[PDB]
Amino acid sequence: MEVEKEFITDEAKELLSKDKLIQQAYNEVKTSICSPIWPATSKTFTINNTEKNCNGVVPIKELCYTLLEDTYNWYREKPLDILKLEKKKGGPIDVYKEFIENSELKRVGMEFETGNISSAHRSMNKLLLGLKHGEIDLAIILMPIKQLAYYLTDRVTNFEELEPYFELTEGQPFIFIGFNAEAYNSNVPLIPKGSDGMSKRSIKKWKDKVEN
Amino acid sequence: MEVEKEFITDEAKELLSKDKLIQQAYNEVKTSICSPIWPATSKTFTINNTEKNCNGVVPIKELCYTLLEDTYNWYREKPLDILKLEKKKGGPIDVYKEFIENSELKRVGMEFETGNISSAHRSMNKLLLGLKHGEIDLAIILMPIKQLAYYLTDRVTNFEELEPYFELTEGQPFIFIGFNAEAYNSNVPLIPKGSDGMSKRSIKKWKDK
DNA sequence: TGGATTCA
DNA sequence: TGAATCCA
Repeated sequence: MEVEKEFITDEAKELLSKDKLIQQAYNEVKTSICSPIWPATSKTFTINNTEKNCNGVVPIKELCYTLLEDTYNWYREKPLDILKLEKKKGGPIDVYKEFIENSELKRVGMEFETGNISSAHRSMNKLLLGLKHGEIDLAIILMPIKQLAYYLTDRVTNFEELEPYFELTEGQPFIFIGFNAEAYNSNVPLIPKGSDGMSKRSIKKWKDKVEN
Repeated sequence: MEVEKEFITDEAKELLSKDKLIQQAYNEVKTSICSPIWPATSKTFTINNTEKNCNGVVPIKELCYTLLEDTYNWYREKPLDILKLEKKKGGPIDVYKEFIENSELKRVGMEFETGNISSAHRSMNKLLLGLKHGEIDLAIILMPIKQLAYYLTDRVTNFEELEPYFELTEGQPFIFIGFNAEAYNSNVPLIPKGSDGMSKRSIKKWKDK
């Protein structure tokens, strides 16, 4: 996969240049979203473009999150965590990385949007409140760009659709990343739809192919 | 209907105290959300409380917007307006009031939330972007409070659910209003569910002016 | 399109 | 409470 669009607030540009551990976290997110390949035996990501909305997107999110957790030591909130935390402000931020950059504890929060545009507004606001409350020091949102979203689940959020609203994050360190497949064609399998599309074992096998 | 909860940003408080026409627009919204009665023969609003999620809420919004346009001259975006005004912003602000004052044109925009909490976040951000772009000078959001929402459509946005996020509006003139029924009991019919569980005719009859 | 409803 | 289907 490739990162074809990206927006970084001035505050995040500043933070990234002066904070090595925050920059490292950002680089790990970039590596995790660019790592996906398809088919699993390929070295690039080709999306099946047979017809509109023919592929699922959650499996890609699952792969991205597992890579961050298993390979880069990020923490992904588990169902048991979500159950005990979400009572007042909704579920917690999907995944994050934490580190003591001595004198203080810092955290980078990230969310991969696989829902509709309204859910993306909620995700951006969840991250913004986290920044305002000092719970995270940098927020990152990942989304497929429009060209790719055309072949993903109906009504899924795409980079360009949330873009008019990126300015609501000015003043805070926020980064939006838009990804795309390296190729489009009908000679590859469809990414399974439903959240159950790929089991917890298929994701592991795929991750294994991605890493070696 | 009654207003039981309300949050007004410091900037909105300031604006309301110094701008009479903006204060008037705000008073019209409050009057319009307090106007609803139920059943149509009562002077009060009693919501049927016999079963969780048993009533619709869209009809209340329909009534509220109609009162603002009809009685107070607000403008509510029509299907044809929405059809031509959408690119990457996601549809115009539901209703607004415009007026000339002190060498500048001012507008107040409002949205009544009848969708799920994610849609309320989108609505708040729509309004915030309008404020930031200078297209409106005051934003207002109406929502039923949690007690009432229990008896309205499953998953509808309620005041307390969005409240933790009101602070994302500080620095901008924004107002959030939480409304409630005056009474709860079984001796009233259910409010129909859906964009038209209650016809345009019925809403016309269901006035209270 | 959005609103609603029901199944997973 | 997200996903997919269906109609006011």
